[PDB]
Amino acid sequence: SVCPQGKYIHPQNNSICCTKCHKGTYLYNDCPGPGQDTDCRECESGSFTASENHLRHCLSCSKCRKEMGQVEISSCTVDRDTVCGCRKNQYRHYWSENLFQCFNCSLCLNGTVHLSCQEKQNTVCTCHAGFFLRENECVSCSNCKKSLECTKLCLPQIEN
Amino acid sequence: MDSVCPQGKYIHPQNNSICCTKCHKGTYLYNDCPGPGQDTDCRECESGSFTASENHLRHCLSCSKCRKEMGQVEISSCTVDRDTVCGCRKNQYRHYWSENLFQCFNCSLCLNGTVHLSCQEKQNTVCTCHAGFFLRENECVSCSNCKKSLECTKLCLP
Ligand SMILES: [Mg+2]
Repeated sequence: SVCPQGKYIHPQNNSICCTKCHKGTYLYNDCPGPGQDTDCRECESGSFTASENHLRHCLSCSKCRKEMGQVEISSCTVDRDTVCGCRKNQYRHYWSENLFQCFNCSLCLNGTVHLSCQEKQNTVCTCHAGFFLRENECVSCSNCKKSLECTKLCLPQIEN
Repeated sequence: MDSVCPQGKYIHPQNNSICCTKCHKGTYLYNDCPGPGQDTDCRECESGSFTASENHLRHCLSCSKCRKEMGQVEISSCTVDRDTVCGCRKNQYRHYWSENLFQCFNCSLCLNGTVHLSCQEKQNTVCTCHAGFFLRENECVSCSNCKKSLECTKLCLP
């Protein structure tokens, strides 16, 4: 025994086919027989189900990582999980396959953009003569001092 | 901006004229350095938390927990500098409902059928059934099981 599309095989009796629960709800109890309803309860706050199903629990909403500078794009609803991301002018730096931190795309004031900021990489910015790139900005050489790793960048230029 | 630091150091939150060495991954910021030539007070992350990079976070990140109801299994446990890695069992594929949420499904074996593409890490086997069989419930079902309303009559004709 198999079931028609949209139905599932009863866990305790394989000769019974039950209709799946609508997204936004979860399986409270399997249907008791052919032509009888599957009992589906609405997901509690903080949980959801995005497709027709027969799960015994709704999924807990995903949480965004505030420490990584993440913001909530969309809030979690009974049939829609939380959507986490970054601001429009920010890019993502993945520390791992699914762990990303939001970083500001360099505006490159007093510099030349050689490659626009991308989804996963910062703007490629070349600061103009008299400035050096640090802390995502083009900083004036008048602030350069020993140990700031700027001495050579600030010395007269050389065509090497 | 005028006050900056060497790569590897961060600007002291109370005085931008002071730069402090960052904490290595696996540790977090206990206390900022008091000034030049003195250490930043960084301490190891406690049980269940981690930091994946050089930082100066006041708290470590909480490790992720694999979703058992989605049939997920732990591929790598969480360490002081690396979050837990979740996956599926052998002969199963991951169906991603979103970028960071996936469900484990069994790959179709395609018995009594033709495999066009083998099962992949994120998608099922592409299978079509031989004459006398019909695809349903991840398998090629014998047409002897075809019954009206099971949507298979025409597929089961000679
Ligand atoms: Mg910096």
